[PDB]
This record gives sequence, C-alpha cells and structure tokens, in this order.
Amino acid sequence: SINPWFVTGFTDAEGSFMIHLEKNKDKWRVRPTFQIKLDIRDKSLLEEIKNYFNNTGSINTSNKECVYKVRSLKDISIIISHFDKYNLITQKKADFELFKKIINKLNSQEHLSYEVGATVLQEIISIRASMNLGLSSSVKEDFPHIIPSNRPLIENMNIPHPEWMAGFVSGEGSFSVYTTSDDKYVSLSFRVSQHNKDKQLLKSFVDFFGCGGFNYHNKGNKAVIFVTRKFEDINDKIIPLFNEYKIKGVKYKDFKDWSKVAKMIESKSHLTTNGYKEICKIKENMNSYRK
DNA sequence: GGATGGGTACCATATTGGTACAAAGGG
DNA sequence: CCTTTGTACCAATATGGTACCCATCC
Ligand SMILES: [Ca+2]
Ligand SMILES: [Ca+2]
Repeated sequence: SINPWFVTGFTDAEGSFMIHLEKNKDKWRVRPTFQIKLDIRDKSLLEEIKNYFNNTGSINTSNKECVYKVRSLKDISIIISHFDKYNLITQKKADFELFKKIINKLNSQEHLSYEVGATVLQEIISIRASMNLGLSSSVKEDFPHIIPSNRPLIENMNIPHPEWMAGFVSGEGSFSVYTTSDDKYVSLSFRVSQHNKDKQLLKSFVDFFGCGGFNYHNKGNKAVIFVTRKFEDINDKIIPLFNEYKIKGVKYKDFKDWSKVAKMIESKSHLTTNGYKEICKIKENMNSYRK
C-alpha cells in the first residue's frame, strides 16, 4: 500500500486546498475543496490516492483530464488528519494552514451559509483573501473594507523522508534522453522545476541526492530547475535511489525506459549503431510520446 | 420556502518536456 | 580529437485554480 509520505510529496507537487464563496440570494456559501487534477492516463494513481483516503470524495473524468475532489466537511476531516501528521513542505503548506483555519470555523458553527452581516463570514473572507488567487472582483465589490489575513511564512524546510521525494517527483519530475542533432551522441537528464517562490527548497535537492545543480528555467527568473546530467551521478545516486523509493503512475514507465537507456550507456553500447538505434526507439515512445 | 451535494464548464500559468551547442577534460 | 556536461532556449499545455446550476434533502 501507498506510503503516507508519498501521498504528501505528491500533494506538494499537484494538490490544492481551496475555499470558494458563492452567493445564493442574500446568503453566501463557503465551499471548501481539496483537489488533485491530472491528465487522464494517470486515473489509476488517483484511484490509489482516493483509496488511501478511505474512498472519500469523487473522481470525475473528461476525455483528457481527471479530477479527485473532496468537498464535504465530514470527508475533509480525514484529509486534514493526514496532513497534520505528515506535513507539506512547499508554499502549499500555507494555503493548507489557512484552509485548516476556515474549516475549524465552519465546524464550530455547524453550517456553511451566512448572511452578509455574519462576523464568522468576514473572518473567513479575510482568510480566503490570502489563499490561492485571493478574492474575486465580485466579492471584492460586496466587501470593500476587508483586510486580508497574514499568510504564514514557509522557510528552511527539510525533506522529511525519501518517500516524499518519490511522491514529489512522481508529480514534477522529468526523465529525458537527449540525442544530438548530428545523431552521434546520447546523454541523460533528470530535471525538476518549480516556481521561484520555492527556490530555497529546490536548492536543497542538491544536498538530498548529493549531486547535480541548480539553474533558472527561463530569462524571466520566475522559475528554477534542479538538474542532474553527469552520468556517474545518474547511474550511482539517482537510479539506485528510485529503485528503492519507487515512483508511481505512468512516469514509472518513463523511469524504467530511462533506466534501460542508462544500462546501455554503462556498457558503452550507446557508441554502437544498433545501440544508438535501440535508444532512439525507446526515446520515441517515452514521456509525451507514450502510446 | 431554504440548505447542501455534486456534476461539469471555464480560466491562467507553472510546469511539461523538447531541442541545442560550446567548453570542458581526459590519455 | 572526441565525447560528456553545464547551460541555454522556449512553445504550449497539463496542471492548479474558480464558477454555476439544479436535484434532492430537512
Ligand atoms: Ca506543481
Ligand atoms: Ca505532473
């Protein structure tokens, strides 16, 4: 069964803690939701997660994407137990803390709809304001004088367990095989990207794997990547590491194919014509080219 | 009446992930 | 000379997010 730190690592990568407000004829409803949305080829892994959470919530599917949503207050309590015991470490931790606060207010009040004059409602709107994309312009018109709450700082966070990294990479990792345009040479890369708001966390990856380096992703500097390329490191640190703490979902297959190329390179087979042919074949069917 | 659940449409960008080469750097 | 590595480039979409509407429950 799926390890709990894997579930957390995967949520730091792809999950969401949201509170939304809707008007319902002179009353506002507070709608909490926890959400994971993936491309449809990973429905299977969503099923394993939903399962981990006592089959709370529901999956929905639309030809290209699939979505796990947990929206009822009963169901949400068990989600919150998990993340209290196995804490997030990305900036997503802060949206989770704010989320948790609102949930507690709703439980204290035993209900989800409020008349504009409610004090609890204003406290909630104040907190909602510092979450995710903040207030809508519609709500902003109806509550002009609300001061957003303090967004908690998330600093100096350590990777709590290797299984977190397996979850996280199952979410944001990428395994590549580079061929030269001249078609002579082959190399590998393992990359993880993130928004610049988590540059600190990503720089500590160099320490975790004990190799690789850290770059900006584009001229904007609004995103950064962790990268390993050096083949000694890939073959001695990165691959053994993930043979033990296994990645999951379709990305597992890309990791298997990547591993296969890596063995051919170990044995020098990448400098043979057939070896290069086999590697090109493997490459043409991995990642976004996968059947 | 009113409240909640849940399916599904819709929005925006942080990833998703492909390419490329010059400068190491070895024997 | 020859092959690996660090770094760069960047288009677009798989993600992270939000809204609306109604059937059914109290
Ligand atoms: Ca993410
Ligand atoms: Ca992903």
